[PDB]
Amino acid sequence: VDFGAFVAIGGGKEGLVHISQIADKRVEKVTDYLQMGQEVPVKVLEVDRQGRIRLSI
Repeated sequence: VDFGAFVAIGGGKEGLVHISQIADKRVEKVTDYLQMGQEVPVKVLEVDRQGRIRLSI
C-alpha cells in the first residue's frame, strides 16, 4: 500500500516496512518493491508506539 509493505516474516506475522524505508531513494509508491508473495529480507530495528516493531530493508 502507499503506507508501506507488510512482510509476513514467519508464521504469517505482519511487520510493516514504512513507505520511505523500502527503496532508500525516490519511492514512487514503492513501485520497485511491489509484488504480492515476493520474498525479500526485512530487518527489525526496535520497539515503536502501539507495541509495533520497526521494519526496514
